[PDB]
Amino acid sequence: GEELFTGVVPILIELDGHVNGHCFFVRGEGEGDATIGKLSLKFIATTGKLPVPWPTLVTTLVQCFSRYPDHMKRHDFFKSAMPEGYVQERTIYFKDDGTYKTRAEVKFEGDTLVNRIELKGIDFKEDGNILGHKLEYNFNSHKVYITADKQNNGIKANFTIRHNVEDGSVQLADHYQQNTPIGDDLPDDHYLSTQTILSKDLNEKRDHMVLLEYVTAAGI
Amino acid sequence: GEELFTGVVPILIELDGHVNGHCFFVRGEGEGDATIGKLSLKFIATTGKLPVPWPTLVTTLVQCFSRYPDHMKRHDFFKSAMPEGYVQERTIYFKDDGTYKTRAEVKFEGDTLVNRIELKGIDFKEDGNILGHKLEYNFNSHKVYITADKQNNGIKANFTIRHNVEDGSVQLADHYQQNTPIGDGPVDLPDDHYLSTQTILSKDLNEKRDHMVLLEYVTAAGI
Ligand SMILES: [Cu+2]
Repeated sequence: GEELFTGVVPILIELDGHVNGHCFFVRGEGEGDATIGKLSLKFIATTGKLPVPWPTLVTTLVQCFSRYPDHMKRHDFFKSAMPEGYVQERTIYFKDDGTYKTRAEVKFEGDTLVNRIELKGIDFKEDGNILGHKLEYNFNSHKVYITADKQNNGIKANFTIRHNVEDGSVQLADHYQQNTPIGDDLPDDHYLSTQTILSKDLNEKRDHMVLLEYVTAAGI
Repeated sequence: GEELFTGVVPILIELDGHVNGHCFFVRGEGEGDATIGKLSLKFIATTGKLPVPWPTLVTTLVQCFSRYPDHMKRHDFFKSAMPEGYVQERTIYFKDDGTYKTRAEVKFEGDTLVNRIELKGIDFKEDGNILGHKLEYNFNSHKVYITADKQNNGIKANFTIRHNVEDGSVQLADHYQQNTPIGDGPVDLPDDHYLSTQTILSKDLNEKRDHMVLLEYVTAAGI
């Protein structure tokens, strides 16, 4: 499993999104390097202007690329669910606002690691921070708290994303997560420490997101 | 199973459609009466103007509501799955044109019978009859040939839809179908028969969204 992440691996991400009657498709390409815990990705909305802000889709759009330092390798479930992969499901509750529900399969298809997702968004207020496009084009650092789910031969994860709002206020987004292996390890409690920059290609006419991200595992 | 169709039952239909990079959502509501084999439905495209003609979605958008006459009740698989429901999968090949692949779950959610579908459309020619919106706003009668698929505890079905085209020609659409029960309970596996179908497509004159009003009569025969 780990053997497949020694060095740079090409990435493909695909998202099916349906939110309050509005539909979108997002394709992402780039590279991941799990030895340094770095992702470099460009995402394009093939269906035109997104009906939701790009930052709300960051956590949905490969943890497999988190850097697990040598003393924590035995706690890296994401790797070793390779090459068959794992199913990542989440419910994301936006405080005072609407909810995303997601399902995804992360796996190898040849040399490329692929993340295919379906996203359903419900009960979002018109003129809220999400449908109103009131979220700043940035992202903050978080701790992703991971625990083992022995009964589903996998893991649960809990976190709160902090979305900055043009207002000066903050939009919270409580993430509840589950991962189960597709094919035939289970960690003690730890967390992933995350950092992310969102930018734009200045020559790109389509609605898009350039993303650089660093993630490393800690807490043992 | 059959017990649940004695009266008028409210219907909900939902379609996820992805065709040649386009994407759309269709919500449908109305009523079905299986005693007379009648559907009355209104469909709305919540995502704007559909990238494909409404008639191409008709077969994808509740055969449990077919009328099975008393002498054929033991051959009605669709109702015997219920209320737990069945999975309806199809491949639809359009002659000289691109194909749909569909998957759907038909089941009860409370009193409402619900049909939730995913549709993938591939290899459709731009300025063909489908992407070019060249199909007349109507629908024809067909025979849906049903056979038993004992090995999947369900049924296969085959038929060809005839879509009239504005030029006077016809666009054929070969349907290949499979149904399997969602539940573990027993179901009726039928001897070969067919469903006879008739359908009218109309518009609500007060509806500004892209939509389809549909009235349909279907009865089972051929024993
Ligand atoms: Cu979709």
